[PDB]
Amino acid sequence: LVHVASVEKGRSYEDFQKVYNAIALKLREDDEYDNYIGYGPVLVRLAWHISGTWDKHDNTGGSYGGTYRFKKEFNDPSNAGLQNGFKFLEPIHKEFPWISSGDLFSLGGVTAVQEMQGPKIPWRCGRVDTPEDTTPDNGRLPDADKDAGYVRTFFQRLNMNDREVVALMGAHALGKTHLKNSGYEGGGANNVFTNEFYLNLLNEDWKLEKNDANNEQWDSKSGYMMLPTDYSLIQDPKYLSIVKEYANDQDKFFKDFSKAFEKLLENGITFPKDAPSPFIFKTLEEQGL
Ligand code: HEM
Repeated sequence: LVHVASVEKGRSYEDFQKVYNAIALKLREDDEYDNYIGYGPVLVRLAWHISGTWDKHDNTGGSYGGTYRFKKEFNDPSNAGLQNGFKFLEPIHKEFPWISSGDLFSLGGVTAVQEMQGPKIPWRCGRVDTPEDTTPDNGRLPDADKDAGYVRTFFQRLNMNDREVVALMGAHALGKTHLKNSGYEGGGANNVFTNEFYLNLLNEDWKLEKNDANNEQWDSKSGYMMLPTDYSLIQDPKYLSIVKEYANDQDKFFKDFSKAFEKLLENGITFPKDAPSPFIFKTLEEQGL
């Protein structure tokens, strides 16, 4: 099973920058979503969920085939809430219908990260829409009620090591949980990409509680929350060391997240030797827009 990247016919960096810009301008404009968090976090979650179906063992799933557009994956219980991201990107696809679904979903996550003042994330084009029978079955995305050993084992399937896992989880600085989506009670939320997830873990006074959906989560007096899987990053001594490293080095966290997030988004894709180099998109700010 090989998924070869194929550049959308006649497209180059500037075509993709125009798509990035449309997404970025829309992120700026539609600012009321989710109590004024905006769509940035759900777009990052969308990019992760369409990528996180990958299985290194047989090369099924992953971002390549754009399969989230099909009902089986769209309706995965693990994807509840992501419809909001799909709806946001719909008009962008309508404006730029030449771009593949996988390229659009992944670029939405890159654009969101960068527009939320996160690291630059190099991004490659050439995901190709594959047919409905290529859609992975539900059940490949991770459970939140689990411990550090679950986390570690889970991410082996995505070929992620401890550092990559801890860096990727730093995206939980963004946005929040919603009881109605995931059975987790949301806490304090932000829409700026920083290393604060790690700072929160280390500095807050956490108490384990059971929420109204009967799920356990860690809650701080300050109004913050952590999933059991988030909290597992300070219970495991290998993960804890990395948490401390990122809490104490913003630049290191940015550079590690960038690498890990690009890898996540590219898992399963074979890039021909003469494929274009990765694109680094300018933010709206850098363009004076
Ligand atoms: C053990 C792995 C993970 C688990 C169990 C997990 C679980 C969750 C859960 C339960 C939610 C709340 C969904 C809702 O109620 O709306 C959430 C939201 C989110 N997740 Fe994760 N996640 C994991 C890894 C990641 C990774 C690797 C990324 C990105 C790199 C990510 C980015 C986000 C974002 C940005 C949101 C917020 C969505 C919003 O505000 O609407 N997650 N995740």
